[PDB]
Parts: sequence; structure tokens; C-alpha cells
Amino acid sequence: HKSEVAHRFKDLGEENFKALVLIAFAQYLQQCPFEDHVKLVNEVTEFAKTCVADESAENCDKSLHTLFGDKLCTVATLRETYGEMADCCAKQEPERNECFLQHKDDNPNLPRLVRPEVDVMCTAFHDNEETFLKKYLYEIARRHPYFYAPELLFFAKRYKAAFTECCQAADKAACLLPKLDELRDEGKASSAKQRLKCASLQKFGERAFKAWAVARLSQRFPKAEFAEVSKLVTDLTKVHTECCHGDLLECADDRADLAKYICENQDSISSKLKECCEKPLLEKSHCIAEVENDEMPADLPSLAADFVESKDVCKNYAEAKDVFLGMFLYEYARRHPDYSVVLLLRLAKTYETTLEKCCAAADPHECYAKVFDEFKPLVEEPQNLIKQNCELFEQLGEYKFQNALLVRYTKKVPQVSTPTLVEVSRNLGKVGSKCCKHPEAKRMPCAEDYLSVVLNQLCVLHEKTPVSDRVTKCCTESLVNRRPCFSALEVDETYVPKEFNAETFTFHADICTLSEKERQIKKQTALVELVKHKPKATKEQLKAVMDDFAAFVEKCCKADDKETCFAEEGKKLVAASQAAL
Ligand SMILES: CCCCCCCCCCCCCCCC(=O)O
Ligand SMILES: CCCCCCCCCCCCCCCC(=O)O
Ligand SMILES: CCCCCCCCCCCCCCCC(=O)O
Ligand SMILES: CCCCCCCCCCCCCCCC(=O)O
Ligand SMILES: CCCCCCCCCCCCCCCC(=O)O
Ligand SMILES: CCCCCCCCCCCCCCCC(=O)O
Ligand SMILES: CC(C)[C@H](N)C(=O)O
Ligand SMILES: [Cl-]
Ligand SMILES: [Ru+3]
Repeated sequence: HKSEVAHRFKDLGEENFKALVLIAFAQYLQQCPFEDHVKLVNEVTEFAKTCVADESAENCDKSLHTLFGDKLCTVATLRETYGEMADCCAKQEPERNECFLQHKDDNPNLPRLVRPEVDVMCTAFHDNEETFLKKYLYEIARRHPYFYAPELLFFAKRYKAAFTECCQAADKAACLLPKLDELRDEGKASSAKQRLKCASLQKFGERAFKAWAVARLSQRFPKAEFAEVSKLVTDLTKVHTECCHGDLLECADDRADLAKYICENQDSISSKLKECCEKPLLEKSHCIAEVENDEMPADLPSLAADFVESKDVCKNYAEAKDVFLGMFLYEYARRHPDYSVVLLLRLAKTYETTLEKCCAAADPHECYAKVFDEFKPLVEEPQNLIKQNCELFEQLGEYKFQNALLVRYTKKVPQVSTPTLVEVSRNLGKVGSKCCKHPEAKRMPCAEDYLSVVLNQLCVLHEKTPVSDRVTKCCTESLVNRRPCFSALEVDETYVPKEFNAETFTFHADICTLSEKERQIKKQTALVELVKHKPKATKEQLKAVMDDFAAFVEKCCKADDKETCFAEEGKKLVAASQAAL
């Protein structure tokens, strides 16, 4: 690699190269205009083609980090706009690159990206596809400077596909808007998972991340040997450590090296990687990360022969505790793709505790005899919660299931803001809509994937604006016991009911002109305030007020003088509700 810019240009291709260079510089110069970044991209791309033609050409021998930092230091207004970031230019490598890393500003002060009307977007898409798409790519990247650039490119290509299909359909909005919202949720969920793994790696440590990786990788590649899984776990931990640190190119090299090793050893890993390993380097690691679990060996025995019955259990444990516990996790996880990773970790921690007490006892076999009996209640707790909640989602609709969660969680923690209580309960209802359509065998991993992002969105907002010591405890405990903590939250008996406010329970004819979303949120906001004002109301008493409110809306939205109905039949509904409650 006399020329790494030329090797990357030949590997990625011109189109991918230009997009990734745009993202990389937009994530650093997050206050520079789009037209500046375009000239920078074209200047780097033309230089790269020079090196593709002749790798011996001037500056082609330099490292990509040196070329990136050099280009950053050619911006004429670097000190005017970014201040102390420009002082990184006085340093040399590798200190300059590290200096630029620290001054990457997460949460820039930028206005929220307003989604234009579908007709405006489709017209701009048609008349100027390149500038329309790349300007949007630039607005996303400058607002999310730590989002892994290739993954942002992967989302960006799905946005382009959505615009190509729906901008030609009959009802363009009916095609595009659900697709746009789906991509937005997918992007927020990806960013949430990434920042979760990084913060957990720092707070809880490397061993906890390794235990998580053993469980997930054993579920994914059950036909692999433990030595192969442990090798992948060690590599995956180094990958995430580097990627959490923030260097895009070092993170990309580590990821590609892992995907290369996996693709050269598919025979020892899994049988479902043939396609991902034929994909280009840009997409190889992404494909492997999302590939389905391999079918497990059907000839698998019980875990009793190696972990409770046989002698040399305490001896093998003391020889290498983490390795022995890892073997337990690998064997259990490969046999259980139906379990959440955190349940597998609860079972391994249960085994660890029991082995630590029993191996210090006179006849260890005696107290480590019935430890598989201790796994039953831990397995049943999430399974029961999923079965009952998926039954509730089938009885009611998604909306009325959201309203059930609304009353439940408002009663548990009534100090939370009404906007936050509404968004959380709405999201949790969508988790039921998607995971309860899975058979029981794939429901707990489904719930874990989505509950983790809802609970981190929750725990982030609480760190910034705290309201409950109980939520602080659940959010600061291990991620293994985060969901159980929230599940064990009980109805708050210290809550003082909020005082009545007539404006909160006064409704107008604008409710009939809103769309389903705005109407539902308006009603869901009032339901939270209803429970906050009358927290001792039963679900029967609440259903009576809700049913009355529903008839009040339907009648006054169909009346001739709609506004006075909402004012006169509204003051009747309020008074009768106050009497019943
Ligand atoms: C290889 C180059 C691919 C082309 C790049 C495509 C970039 C598309 C970005 C579209 C973002 C749309 C965001 C709309 C607002 C929202 O829903 O939050
Ligand atoms: C290839 C094995 C690497 C090392 C794996 C360590 C063995 C498992 C760790 C102890 C049991 C699980 C503990 C829960 C994790 C946590 O929340 O810290
Ligand atoms: C001034 C020139 C600097 C070049 C900066 C842009 C280079 C982007 C690096 C390409 C990403 C590597 C491919 C993805 C690999 C993976 O994630 O497995
Ligand atoms: C799939 C249904 C989700 C319904 C949303 C309401 C919350 C119910 C939680 C059900 C149990 C979740 C278990 C996740 C994995 C674990 O903690 O072991
Ligand atoms: C941002 C601060 C919010 C504080 C917490 C708000 C109260 C609602 C959260 C409860 C969700 C629990 C997740 C599923 C657990 C269960 O239902 O068993
Ligand atoms: C006791 C104070 C005044 C109460 C007045 C009625 C308040 C009702 C607010 C909640 C309405 C929820 C609607 C249920 C489902 C639906 O029909 O969309
Ligand atoms: C980063 C995420 C929040 C963003 N909405 C996306 O499109 O990728
Ligand atoms: Cl957004
Ligand atoms: Ru977003």
C-alpha cells in the first residue's frame, strides 16, 4: 500500500469514496456550509485519482490520517469558526489526529431538520438528485458526528430507494412517509445501541462486554467451537473499544479484518455467511453482523455432564474462572437462541455465585447439585411477561394497548413529565406490534432488542432531568438487571395527586381536524393528566370516563355548531367525571 488513498479508492469505488469523504469531513467541520464540503470532496477525489494512476505521485505515499488532517488545516476559517480546534494544526501526527478527535463536538447547536412536504421533496429529488441527496447526507452527518460513516451510507442508500419508488406512485405520501418514519426509527435505534455498548464498556468493564459477546456469538454460531467463539470475542472487544474511541479509519480497519477472518474460516464458524462474504468490503462486516443465527447441532446433550455431575468442576473453575463460566455461557446460549442475552447472563451469574459458595464447601457436589433448578424462575419471568403482554396486545389494539401501558406506568412513576410518559408508552406499544407477531421462540430476543433502546432513551432523558430515585437505581444498575428493575417498579403510594386544571381537560373542535396521530397524542396526554389528577381511579372507573370522552368527541365532531358542543358538553363531561372520581 504505497498509496492508501489509491487502495481505498479502488476498493470502495468513486461513488462510495465521495460519499464517505463527505460524511467524514461533515462530522468534523459541522458548521461549514454544504458547498464548502463539496469542493473539499472534489479536491480529495481528484487527488485520489492521481494516486490511482500513479501511486508514486506526490503526497500519495502519505497516510490517510495525515491527508485528512492536512485538508482540515487548509480550511481558511478554521480558527474563526472552530477556535481551539485549529490549534491541533500546530501539532504533528499522531497527536494532531488525536487532537481533532477530542474536539469533535457531539450535540452541535443546529436547528432541527424540518421534513419538507412530500411534493417539495419529490420535486427537488427529480430536478437535482445528487445535490438533494448529498445535502441531506451532509445535514445528517453534521448532526451525528459519531455515527459510523459506512452505516450512515447504508441508511442513505435506503433513503434514495424510498424516494425513487414513492415519488412516482399515485399517493406519494402514503408510500414515502411510513418508509421515512421507519428509517428514522432505525437510525435512532442504531445510534442508541452503539452508545449503549460504549458506555457499558466503560462503566461495567471489558469482562461484562466479553460475557455479552460470548452469549450473542454462541447463539449466532452454535456449530462453532468454544475456542473459535473466544477468539471472535477477543477480536470483537478490541473492535468495539477502538470504534468507541472514535477514529473512523482505525475502527474500519479492525472491522474489515474481523470480517476477513470470519469469511476465511466460515467452515469453523457458520454456514449462513456465503453471501455476506461475497459482498464488497464496504458491506461485508455489516452483513455478517445482521445475518441469521445458524441452525444448532441437533445432537446436543445436557449441560449436566460437564457442569454439575462430573468431578473436576471446582478444580476446572479455580484453574480459569472466567473461561469456565464462558464455557457454561457458550453451551447454554448455543442451545437457546430463544433466550435474551441478558437472561443467559443472569443464569451464568447464578452459576458463578453458586460455584463460589459450593466450591468452598466440604462436599461441593452436594450444594451445586440442584443449580439448574435455580434457572427455572429466571427463565419464566420474561417468558410470562411476554405471553401476557402479547395477549393484551391481541385483545386491545395497538392504541388501546398503549393506553393500558399509559395508565400502568403513570401510576408507577407519576413524577415523569406527561410528554415523556406518552412517548414511552407509545413506543412500548409498537414493540408489541412487532415482536408479538413473532412465535414464542423469537419473542424474547425481539423484546430485548427494542426494550434496550426504549430503556436507554428513557435513562438518558432521566440523567438530564431526574424525577425518581427508583428510576435512577434501575438506570445505574447493570444492563442485565435494568429491565427486571423497571418491571419490579410498583404503584407509587407517596404520590400527591396533581391539582385540577380546567384548561388541561378542555377540548375544542380542532381535535376533529387533526390526523389520527395528533388526536391520539392529544387524548393520550389527557389520559396521563387524568391519572395524575386521580391516581386512585380503577381501570373500570377510568374506562367509564374514557368511553364517555369518546362519545363526547364523536357527538361534538358531528354536531352543527361544533365549537359550542365542545364547550357545553365538555363542561358536563368534566363535572360528571369529577363526581365519579
Ligand atoms: C452513494 C451515495 C448515496 C446517496 C446519498 C443519499 C442520501 C439520502 C439522505 C436522506 C435523508 C432524509 C431525511 C428526512 C427527514 C427525517 O425523516 O428525519
Ligand atoms: C471467552 C470468555 C471470556 C470471558 C467471559 C467471562 C465469563 C462470564 C462472566 C461471569 C458471568 C456473567 C456475569 C454478568 C455480566 C455483567 O453484568 O458483568
Ligand atoms: C482525505 C482522505 C481521507 C479518506 C476518508 C474516507 C475514507 C473512508 C474509509 C472507508 C471505510 C471502510 C469500509 C468499511 C469496512 C467495515 O466497516 O467493515
Ligand atoms: C414483546 C412484548 C413487549 C411488550 C412491551 C411492554 C414490556 C413488557 C416486557 C416483557 C419482558 C421483556 C424481557 C426482555 C429480556 C430480558 O429482560 O430478559
Ligand atoms: C425519562 C424519565 C422516565 C422515568 C420512567 C418512566 C416510567 C415508565 C417506564 C416503564 C417501562 C418499563 C419497561 C418494561 C418493564 C415491564 O413493564 O415489566
Ligand atoms: C376528572 C377531570 C376531567 C376528566 C374529563 C375527561 C378526560 C378524558 C381524557 C382521556 C381520554 C382517552 C381516550 C380513550 C381512547 C379513545 O377513545 O381514543
Ligand atoms: C442518526 C439517526 C438519529 C438519524 N435519524 C438517521 O437517519 O440515521
Ligand atoms: Cl432526524
Ligand atoms: Ru433523527
